[PDB]
Amino acid sequence: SGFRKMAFPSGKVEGCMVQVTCGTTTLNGLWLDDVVYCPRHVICTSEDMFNPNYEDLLIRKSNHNFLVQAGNVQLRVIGHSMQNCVLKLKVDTANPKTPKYKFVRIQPGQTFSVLACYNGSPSGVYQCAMRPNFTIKGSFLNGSCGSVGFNIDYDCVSFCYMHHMELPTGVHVGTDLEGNFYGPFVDRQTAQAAGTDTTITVNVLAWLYAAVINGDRWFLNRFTTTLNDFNLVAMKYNYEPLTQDHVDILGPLSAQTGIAVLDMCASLKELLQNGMNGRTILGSALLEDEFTPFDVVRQCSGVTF
Amino acid sequence: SGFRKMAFPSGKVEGCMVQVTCGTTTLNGLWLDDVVYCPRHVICTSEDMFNPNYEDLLIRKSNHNFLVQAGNVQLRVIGHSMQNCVLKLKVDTANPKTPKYKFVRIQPGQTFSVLACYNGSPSGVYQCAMRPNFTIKGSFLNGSCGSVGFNIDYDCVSFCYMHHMELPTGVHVGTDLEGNFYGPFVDRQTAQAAGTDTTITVNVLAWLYAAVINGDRWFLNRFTTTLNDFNLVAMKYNYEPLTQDHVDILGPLSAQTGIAVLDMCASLKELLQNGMNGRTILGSALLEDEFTPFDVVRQCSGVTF
Ligand SMILES: *C(=N)[C@H](C[C@@H]1CCNC1=O)NC(=O)[C@@H]1[C@@H]2[C@H](CN1C(=O)[C@@H](NC(=O)C(F)(F)F)C(C)(C)C)C2(C)C
Ligand SMILES: *C(=N)[C@H](C[C@@H]1CCNC1=O)NC(=O)[C@@H]1[C@@H]2[C@H](CN1C(=O)[C@@H](NC(=O)C(F)(F)F)C(C)(C)C)C2(C)C
Repeated sequence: SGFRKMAFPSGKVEGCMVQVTCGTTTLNGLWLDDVVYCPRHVICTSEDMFNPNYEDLLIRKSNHNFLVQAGNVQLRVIGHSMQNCVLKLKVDTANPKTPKYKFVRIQPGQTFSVLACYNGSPSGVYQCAMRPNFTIKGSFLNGSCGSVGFNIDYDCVSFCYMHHMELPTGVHVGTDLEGNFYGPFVDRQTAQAAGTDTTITVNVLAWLYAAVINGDRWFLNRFTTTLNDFNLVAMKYNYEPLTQDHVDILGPLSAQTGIAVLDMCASLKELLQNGMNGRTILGSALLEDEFTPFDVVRQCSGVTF
Repeated sequence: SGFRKMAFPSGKVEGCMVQVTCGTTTLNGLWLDDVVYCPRHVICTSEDMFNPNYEDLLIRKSNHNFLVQAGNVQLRVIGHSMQNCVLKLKVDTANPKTPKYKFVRIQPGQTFSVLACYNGSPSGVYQCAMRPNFTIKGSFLNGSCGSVGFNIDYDCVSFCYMHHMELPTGVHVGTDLEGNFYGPFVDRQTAQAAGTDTTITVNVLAWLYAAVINGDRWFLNRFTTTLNDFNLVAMKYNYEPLTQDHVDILGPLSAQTGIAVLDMCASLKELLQNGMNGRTILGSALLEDEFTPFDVVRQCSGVTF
């Protein structure tokens, strides 16, 4: 028992982090087989970053302009290219610690772990959600770019995020590992704002099931609701609509606890309309929306990697 | 910017986890150089655990009764002994992934990361505090015993916790790596309860400094207070007394932000007496007490390992 925000073990990703320096700009890179992936703005000077022409900046660079360090070892760059907002540096050494991996593009509402790095070295690991407005609520400082987000499935690391920028509101934006941004953002230092965020309803419901599994049951009420009537209420409180697909992914938790999904929706509806009256759920006074249904099942059943 | 509950990168500890099986009981072990450390109740059957005589149970065991698996490799046990509540199994192979390490005993209020494991394999990592009542608010299931807690300082892993039991209230208790329990607990399945917990005042203050650093400043008031007058108020709200030692460890944050420690205490005192009026600090509606001053400085300055 107990329920914690839990990150994936980071070791498989730690063995892939390197430092990439171009000129005086140093950022983090991801070394998989004989390729280093990193954010393209490693080739920018401070003055270049307001309206960079990355293609032009890259034309002026040769392989040897990129200093790649893996621990105390310099990796020799033997090729380079740009794919959207990522640079790919081919090196003459394959990473012996490369895990089984794939590159995925995740959807809003899905969670992942971030290994925050500086100078190619890990600082810490935490769990995040891709928000419905395509931001993440991270913790990143200057030099963190190239830090990656990932999930693990048994032995396979699915990389889904590479960090690029911070928005004025303290939230973070980045790309998939093919260098395509999540959301309507561009890697230049110009005025950019995220759209209004919304609460990830299916994840709140998952967390209420986690609460039931841990014996925190006070919020269960005696009612049911229709999916339509629930969604009318959720809409007013800036909750995402609950779809049948969401209902289906809640199926395992619903079967395990014997609480129908639409019955949990009735209990959530009451929490939204009436509040919590100074009570907590799993120790929180606010409803939590950064656990997916899969996260809850994994944590409550002890799934390992 | 941004502030998250952050765990240490777990890879150094992942490379030390193994599975230990004795009879039909399987738990996790920590393999450092040529020694595996694990909880002694691996030698218990289900019936033994209500009033085990561990010395007697261990007399009947030979080296070969302990099956140690590191991945797909069986490690040959060549010696065994018991030190308080930990077994030490000498193996004929040194762990090639052993990090630089030490065993420490931490104090209440200090934080650490937990790598939760089952069958010798990692499930996830999260950050915890040793509570003032010597419990931790973890997430652990049957089979998690032998999972460890740790801090990292540059290249050195300080192991401070090994998991043994869950109390009826959903909280967790365990030992240091010399097998001595934190708190007045014993490893037998009998009625045991933790004392009343208390809020870790110096950590709340650290987190309010984190909030200021991130621009969440609304709670700063115009007043100061004496240490004595603060502690009278804290006492009523079940906050630990703030000592001069605590004031001193808050020094770096105080110097960085230019807010005197006793001035932050005046602001905390107002929050305790008046509440938060539906406002949040760093997104939380409750005051957070599981960041130490060192955690805040590390996260806000980008310290790496
Ligand atoms: C790379 N390490 C940093 C990481 C940022 C810095 C503070 N926290 C982070 O996560 N990335 C940048 O500095 C990028 C980089 C130039 C400007 N920039 C920004 O993050 C800026 N943001 C924006 O311009 C905005 F709002 F549009 F997103 C900054 C104002 C410095 C936070 C490039 C090329 C975009
Ligand atoms: C080892 N893997 C488990 C971990 C527990 C099980 C559920 N969550 C956990 O963290 N350890 C145990 O099962 C230990 C083990 C026998 C009994 N036990 C307990 O944790 C029990 N608790 C207590 O007896 C209490 F309250 F005294 F702490 C249990 C009731 C099963 C949770 C031994 C030898 C103590």
